[PDB]
Amino acid sequence: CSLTGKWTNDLGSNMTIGAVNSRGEFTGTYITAVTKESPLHGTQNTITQPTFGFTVNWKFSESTTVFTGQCFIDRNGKEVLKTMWLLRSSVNDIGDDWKATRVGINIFTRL
Amino acid sequence: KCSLTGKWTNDLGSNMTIGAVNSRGEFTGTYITAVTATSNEIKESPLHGTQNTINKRTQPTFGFTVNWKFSESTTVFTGQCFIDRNGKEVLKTMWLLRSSVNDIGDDWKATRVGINIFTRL
Amino acid sequence: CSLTGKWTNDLGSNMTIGAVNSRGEFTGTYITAVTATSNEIKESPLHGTQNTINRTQPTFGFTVNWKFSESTTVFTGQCFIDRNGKEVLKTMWLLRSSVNDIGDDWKATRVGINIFTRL
Amino acid sequence: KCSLTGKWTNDLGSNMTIGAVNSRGEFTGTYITAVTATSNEIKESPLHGTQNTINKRTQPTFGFTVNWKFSESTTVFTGQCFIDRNGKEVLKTMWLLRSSVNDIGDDWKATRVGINIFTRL
Ligand SMILES: *[C@@H]1O[C@H](CO)[C@@H](O[C@@H]2O[C@H](CO)[C@@H](O)[C@H](O)[C@H]2NC(C)=O)[C@H](O)[C@H]1NC(C)=O
Ligand SMILES: CC1(C)CC(NC(=O)CCCCC[C@@H]2SC[C@@H]3NC(=O)N[C@@H]32)CC(C)(C)N1O
Ligand SMILES: CC1(C)CC(NC(=O)CCCCC[C@@H]2SC[C@@H]3NC(=O)N[C@@H]32)CC(C)(C)N1O
Ligand SMILES: CC1(C)CC(NC(=O)CCCCC[C@@H]2SC[C@@H]3NC(=O)N[C@@H]32)CC(C)(C)N1O
Ligand SMILES: CC1(C)CC(NC(=O)CCCCC[C@@H]2SC[C@@H]3NC(=O)N[C@@H]32)CC(C)(C)N1O
Ligand SMILES: *[C@@H]1O[C@H](CO)[C@@H](O)[C@H](O)[C@H]1NC(C)=O
Ligand SMILES: *[C@@H]1O[C@H](CO)[C@@H](O)[C@H](O)[C@H]1NC(C)=O
Ligand SMILES: *[C@@H]1O[C@H](CO)[C@@H](O)[C@H](O)[C@H]1NC(C)=O
Ligand code: NA
Ligand code: NA
Ligand code: NA
Ligand code: NA
Ligand SMILES: [Zn+2]
Ligand SMILES: [Zn+2]
Ligand SMILES: [Zn+2]
Ligand SMILES: [Zn+2]
Repeated sequence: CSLTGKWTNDLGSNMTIGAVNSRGEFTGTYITAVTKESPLHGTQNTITQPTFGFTVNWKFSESTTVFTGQCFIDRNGKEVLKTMWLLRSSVNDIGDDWKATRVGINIFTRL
Repeated sequence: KCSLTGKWTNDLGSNMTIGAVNSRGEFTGTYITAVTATSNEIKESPLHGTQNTINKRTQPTFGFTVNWKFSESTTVFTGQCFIDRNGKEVLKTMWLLRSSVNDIGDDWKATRVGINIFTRL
Repeated sequence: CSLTGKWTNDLGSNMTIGAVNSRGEFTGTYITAVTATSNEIKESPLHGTQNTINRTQPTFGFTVNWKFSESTTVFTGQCFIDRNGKEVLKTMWLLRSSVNDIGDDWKATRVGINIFTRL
Repeated sequence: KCSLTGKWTNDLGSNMTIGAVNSRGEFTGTYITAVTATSNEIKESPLHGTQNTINKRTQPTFGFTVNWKFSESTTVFTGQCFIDRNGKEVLKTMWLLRSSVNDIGDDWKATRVGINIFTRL
């Protein structure tokens, strides 16, 4: 169960994760189906079914999304990425901060 | 302007140091949490994240991952670099703390959520 | 898309939502299919309200008062209709664990989703 | 010893009043939000929740829904009643704000999250 490869989630978004170095660091591109491509950066815990997390630095909005989850192996043997994300929006005054963070899930399978 | 480069501390007492943010918003840093839950020892862990460059906002959004060096878990933060009314820089963040579970059926319980406020140290 | 009825979620949990009165208030029971405690699962009550402002697909929220654990879970979502006319309860929940000292609060809340269909 | 009955105020400046908590831990009350993002005039809204009764812990957990009367949204709070070193009662809570979207395809963006700290008013 390694994050490298092409992934697709329930919303139809695509994700491509490059190589994961010894420290667990990886890069990739994120193709969002709902709102376009944007780079992503994250690391995977090193110490089989590891936990991971990455940031998606969007290039068509001021927002930032972070994903985190675990690489599982289904009963049938397929790799499944079960993750949750926080989508931070850009507010002007810090008084509007209470409404800036959304939350949700995404399930990825090998594209 | 509010830049993440610097040394920060949050309401739990954890300390965070963020290096330089390059022309694309990518940065790296270390995280020294004040709290834990594992049987192992607390250790300065690396963090990798990015800062939004769209419009070069003076209060941009950001998000980074903390790859813990003593726990099997992973934590992701995201928030906004804010400038107070007095003029002090403050980070308003929310984090997800993914736990490691061997059963994919145990996945429903492997994600904690919380907040964190950061100021310069 | 009324909440009244019996529902089942992706985790295999069942919940029966009684009648929703004029103000949107409703009561019911929740039979969770999963737990990590050592205690035996036990049907627990739920109390929640439904938004009446204006709808075909209203937003709602309800608390589950667990009777076998010291914790508390709250759900909130929207009643949707599919392309095949099927009712779906898309929800997210916050699971509050009981901690000893307020200092241990940071690690007390879990988060997740649950999709419901009529049983 | 830490009961939710009484009038509370949060870090945002909002106020709520929690009536009586019965044997089963059920309770109702009122919530007057201090902030909002709709131009509709903020209108006092009812709330329904329940307190955990297992073991009658001095610091129980709780949750309640707030049925907004001036918006199509719903917010759920869950937390714990604490007694700090000083002796004051505090409510540590996290909330989900479910927005009303038209189609089920917009559902992914209909739930916000945050915290609130309440102290007796
Ligand atoms: C939710 O309800 C369904 C149906 O009412 C339950 O399904 C039954 O589960 C038992 C347990 O193994 C089986 O022996 C029955 O054959 C099932 N019946 C049907 C019609 O499927 C289900 O167990 C309930 N879930 C929980 C957690 O109680
Ligand atoms: C709510 C919304 C639309 C959020 C902001 N969206 C964007 O900027 C588009 C880029 C992010 C969308 C991808 C998310 S990310 C998690 C989820 N998982 C997945 O695969 N796609 C989705 C824009 C503003 C703030 C204006 N509004 O508010
Ligand atoms: C044991 C297990 C599964 C793992 C725990 N991981 C740790 O102990 C590593 C220490 C770093 C975490 C610090 C968090 S990170 C966000 C917040 N902000 C801050 O500064 N500290 C806290 C976690 C849990 C409780 C899930 N359990 O217990
Ligand atoms: C830490 C842990 C394992 C988690 C919590 N476990 C419980 O609360 C007991 C089981 C009842 C909760 C059912 C949830 S609710 C959302 C999800 N959706 C669904 O259908 N079931 C699940 C708290 C404590 C600390 C007791 N334990 O220990
Ligand atoms: C504008 C719209 C569609 C509706 C908004 N609904 C409202 O205006 C109704 C009242 C808001 C409740 C106040 C929250 S509740 C948790 C927190 N604790 C507290 O005391 N206040 C805040 C919501 C948003 C802006 C998301 N969307 O966009
Ligand atoms: C994802 O990849 C598949 C296969 O290449 C393609 O059919 C689909 O259109 C892609 N979706 C997006 C949003 O790029
Ligand atoms: C953070 O730094 C300050 C000053 O350098 C120090 O007093 C404090 O103990 C540090 N906290 C942690 C958790 O390392
Ligand atoms: C909450 O109560 C205080 C106490 O007087 C009051 O000043 C404040 O206006 C109240 N909040 C709102 C939103 O009315
Ligand atoms: Na504003
Ligand atoms: Na298990
Ligand atoms: Na403690
Ligand atoms: Na739409
Ligand atoms: Zn990059
Ligand atoms: Zn690294
Ligand atoms: Zn009850
Ligand atoms: Zn009511």
